[PDB]
Amino acid sequence: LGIVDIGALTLESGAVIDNVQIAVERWGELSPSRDNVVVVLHALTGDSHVAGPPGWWDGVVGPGAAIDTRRWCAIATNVLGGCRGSTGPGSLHPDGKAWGSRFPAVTVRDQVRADLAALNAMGIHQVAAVVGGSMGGARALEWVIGHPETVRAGLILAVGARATADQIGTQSTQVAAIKADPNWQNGDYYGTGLKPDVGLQIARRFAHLTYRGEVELDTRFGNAPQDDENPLLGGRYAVESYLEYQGRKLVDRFDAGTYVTLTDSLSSHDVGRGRGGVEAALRSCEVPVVVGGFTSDRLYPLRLQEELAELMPGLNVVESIYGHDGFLIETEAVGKLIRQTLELAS
Amino acid sequence: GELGIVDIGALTLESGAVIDNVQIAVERWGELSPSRDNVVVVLHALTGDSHVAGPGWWDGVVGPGAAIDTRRWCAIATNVLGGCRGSTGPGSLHPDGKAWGSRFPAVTVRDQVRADLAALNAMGIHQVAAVVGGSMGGARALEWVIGHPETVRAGLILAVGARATADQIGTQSTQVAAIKADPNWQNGDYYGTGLKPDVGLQIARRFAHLTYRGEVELDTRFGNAPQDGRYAVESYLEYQGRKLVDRFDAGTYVTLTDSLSSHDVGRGRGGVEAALRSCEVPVVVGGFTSDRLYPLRLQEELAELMPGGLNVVESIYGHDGFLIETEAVGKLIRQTLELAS
Ligand SMILES: [Ca+2]
Ligand SMILES: [Ca+2]
Ligand SMILES: [Ca+2]
Ligand SMILES: [Ca+2]
Ligand code: NA
Ligand code: NA
Repeated sequence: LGIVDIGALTLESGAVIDNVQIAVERWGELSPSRDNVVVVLHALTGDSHVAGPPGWWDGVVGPGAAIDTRRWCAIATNVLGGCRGSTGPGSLHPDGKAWGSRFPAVTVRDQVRADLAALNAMGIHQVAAVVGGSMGGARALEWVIGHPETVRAGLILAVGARATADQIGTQSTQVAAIKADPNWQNGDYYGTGLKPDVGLQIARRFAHLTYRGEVELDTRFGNAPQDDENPLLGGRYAVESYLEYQGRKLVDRFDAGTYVTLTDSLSSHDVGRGRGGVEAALRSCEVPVVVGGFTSDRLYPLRLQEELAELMPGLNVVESIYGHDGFLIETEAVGKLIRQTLELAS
Repeated sequence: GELGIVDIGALTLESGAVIDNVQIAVERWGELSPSRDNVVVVLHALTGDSHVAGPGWWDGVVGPGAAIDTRRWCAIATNVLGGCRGSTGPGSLHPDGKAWGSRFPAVTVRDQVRADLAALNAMGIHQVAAVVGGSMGGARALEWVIGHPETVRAGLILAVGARATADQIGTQSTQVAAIKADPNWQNGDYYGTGLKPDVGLQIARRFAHLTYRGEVELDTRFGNAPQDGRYAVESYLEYQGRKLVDRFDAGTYVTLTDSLSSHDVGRGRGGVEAALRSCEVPVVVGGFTSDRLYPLRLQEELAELMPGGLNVVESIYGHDGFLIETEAVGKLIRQTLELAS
């Protein structure tokens, strides 16, 4: 885990963040010409820990993996706004306190420019490929549309061209649940000894449902009770105790302020903004791209990836029971799409 | 057009708990026939009540000339056991003078059916022509036809499944958790304290409303547009939450959401397949193509397993299609009433 200083960054809004730092992790050696970089773009609650025994995409990064680190140099940042090394709301403001409520709104476009600045500070100027799903797919899409000169190919998984009403609906309500927590303290809870654990748990429980496949959830849990508990006497259902576990697991590893900042960056995703709309922006693409979507995805439904593949100058439909999380679980299917993307960059 | 309160006395619930003096609120439209053979029971959904027709929550299908033509039929609607608009529920007074609150027992759909039947029986009604309902009302209709077939001549079951699913229990239990996390919940004993869990109930309803709508139509209506700083869809959801808080009780929301989570027509009957195959009542089953909460596969299962084809309603409105698609629902009601005649 290294930290790259990129200095002051001017955001799309005109706001400036002083002294931005971007955390970077690398697997594989950089080639003499620096022509073998594959940028792996993490999703909402991910980070730079892509691979290693555990890395959120370990199945696709390593020796002999889809991103074969004997040949490619896999680089992952922690996104701008994150909480695992990069500048975010918990980072220190110039006044010595956490940014907190003063942290500006960040867009996916800002996040791409911060990643590119980190690469440039490392002496890397063109990457072979960008790859990502979900928020990482939004980052990959904005990279190929906004900075095609810097990337030879892209894999865009499980995302749409802009945020949808249903996505903004659940995202805004997840944020509202966090802000309703008595410990949110307007986002300035850092250093107080209190954190909005309850609101973040509620947000994550609803988010987890959006990530899963409806049928698979019912196959896994049905209406089964939690073992030895009777719901009519105050007991819980199996899916209910599982959701409680998911919410608590996130609270134990993730910052509420970062969740809000990054969720907001999902809600403002729109490749068409300032470019004449989604269709005009997608038609402008000059980077070879592979697009994949998952049949059971309820958060970024397949129609969104059909649109990407139709408007960008065929869609890879992955039959999967795992919903949106298919982009993390379907190692072999995703691996084939990665290998196809890397062939386009070679 | 007056709200009547029917005393049904003591009710022993499926859990074994007993409520000493249950009251069920009732509204009626249309004259009861001399033989009492023209009763159509309308079963409301989670946040509905007995006010079906004025407007009422299903006003388009009840009235003179409507799908339930009150010139011929006597439409009767109760407020469900656990409710907050006249029937016994957590905000009702316990024998000790305080609200039931945290002492209110768990209520199942089967309990709700038995309370409705007891209210009808107290009014001298012993067999109904039809039961009709969608969503929680469809669960009530299904348990009525399976558990008490001798009391009903036909049923319309809309936008529900044979048991609660994992996704339904997931969102239901998390909506309840959001209410219970509100500082004003006070263990459910907030009645009379001057404080209510308005924020938690708003959060629950915002998430629930998304489950009731169609993904595509939400994007058609709002996209990522701003409001007039909120996004348009965000302002819409905030409005939906405030609207519910203004008219509905959090404790009842919890009690009735729990009743949805415990829905299972197979319990104590050998499982869903055995229970549905036992149906002796002609039923019409309807589902809506864009429903994200009770997806169409659940109604396919109902139709496949019940002795009785599925009526598939092409609708953009999601689960709320059962409330919005007046013409398609009306056709299904009229089919049901022909089976009862
Ligand atoms: Ca690996
Ligand atoms: Ca419970
Ligand atoms: Ca009417
Ligand atoms: Ca906002
Ligand atoms: Na700089
Ligand atoms: Na009685």
